[PDB]
Amino acid sequence: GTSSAFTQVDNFSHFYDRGNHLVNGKPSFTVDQAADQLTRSGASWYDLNGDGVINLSYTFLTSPPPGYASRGLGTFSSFSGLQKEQAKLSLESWADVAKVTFTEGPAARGDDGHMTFANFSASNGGAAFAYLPNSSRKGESWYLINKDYDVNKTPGEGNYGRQTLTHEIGHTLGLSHPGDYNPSYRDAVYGEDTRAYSVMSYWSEKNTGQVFTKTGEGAYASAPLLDDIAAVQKLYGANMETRAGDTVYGFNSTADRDYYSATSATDKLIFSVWDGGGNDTLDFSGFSQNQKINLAAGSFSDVGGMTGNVSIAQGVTIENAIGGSGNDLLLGNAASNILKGGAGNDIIYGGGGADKLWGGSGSDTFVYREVSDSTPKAADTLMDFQTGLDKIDLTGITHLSGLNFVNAFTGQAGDAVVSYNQASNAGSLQVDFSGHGVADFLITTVGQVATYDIVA
Ligand SMILES: [Ca+2]
Ligand SMILES: [Ca+2]
Ligand SMILES: [Ca+2]
Ligand SMILES: [Ca+2]
Ligand SMILES: [Ca+2]
Ligand SMILES: [Ca+2]
Ligand SMILES: [Ca+2]
Ligand SMILES: [Ca+2]
Repeated sequence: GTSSAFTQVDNFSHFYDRGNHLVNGKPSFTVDQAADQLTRSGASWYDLNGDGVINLSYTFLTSPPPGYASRGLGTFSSFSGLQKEQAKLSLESWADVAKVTFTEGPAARGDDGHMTFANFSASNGGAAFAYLPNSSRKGESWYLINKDYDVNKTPGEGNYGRQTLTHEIGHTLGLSHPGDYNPSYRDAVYGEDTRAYSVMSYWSEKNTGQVFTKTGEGAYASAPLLDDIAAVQKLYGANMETRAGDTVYGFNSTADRDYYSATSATDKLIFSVWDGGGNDTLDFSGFSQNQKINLAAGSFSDVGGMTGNVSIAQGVTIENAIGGSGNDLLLGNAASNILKGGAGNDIIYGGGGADKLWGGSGSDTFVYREVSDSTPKAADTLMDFQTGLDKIDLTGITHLSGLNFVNAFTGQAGDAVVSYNQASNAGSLQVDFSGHGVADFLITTVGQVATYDIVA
């Protein structure tokens, strides 16, 4: 057995596991499998000029292109200023993650490729459509506007008009729909075909249990989500220059993207973090609901009252996380993390590396899963430890076998020594789990630690 605080971190660390099991009766695909599914056509742009990027131009067509009239698309019209502004934000969010660049202008000798954007009015065409880069209509995307369907007239961050642009641009870059697919989620090839994993899915995140809204519509990611990032980087390479300095996501954002910025306790965030380097933070300090924040690359978090709404892209290391006033779980990664629980009763898991952990006010618990979480050459520091209030939980290591508190190691497994260094106001807990007679585990505290602060 273990304590509940360990069970909670363990279950949350595994709650969104992918691969090797069944999800809704379907095979579960890992990010990499889903990225190959999204790229199964093998279509791509080519770096025709060898400059190292796919450099594409695009036009907002102002009149019907040749061939338009025989296509049965009904009345042509051009993008409005709002559609143009939103289209460029969607383009920017693909260019952020992969070595593709987009410059407005007509087709030209130095271009790798050219794209077009326009509206059509015949409902028969669906909400939007686009073509892949190996087609004769490569670059084209098309958007439905008519008396029955106005979603595309008003794209805005978080809404379906905005995701439709990001989705159709995804096709132009070479992305398929997660499946071949009237059609419903029941036709999906793998369980993670929903709008929690890819903007290329049509199926509500409610299929896979995430909660973004009360209805399972209409809050939508504006920018490429975890599987989209991996799929597009597989085709074109990762854009490592993006956000390569220290970056904060969430409240107090320095990411400079509308979909990464929270300003209000009521904001609905749906995003996957792509970040190229530096010492970075997820700052979720502005919310009051209970949160679960996971800093593992590829993992999901339940943010701001929602679940499964924030993730970190494969290949990204995010160092720090700040919770809000709710009762939170904060899980670190293999790097040295700063984890800050804030108000409420929080459970912090540092994982690998020397972490600096802040419980904030309330009764906070610091959770340990492996001896390697906090070792004498790389020990956590519990920066605001409150003796008789906070808990150090070792139960995921001891499985409830307990510790024997001693003044020095005796060669028995489970011997532990807690000391307080008056000179530096530094507590320490050293534990010899193996029983070799020397500490194999060490946590330092700011303030004292007592035997009754330790759960084992
Ligand atoms: Ca090029
Ligand atoms: Ca960064
Ligand atoms: Ca980083
Ligand atoms: Ca908190
Ligand atoms: Ca860590
Ligand atoms: Ca706290
Ligand atoms: Ca505390
Ligand atoms: Ca650690």
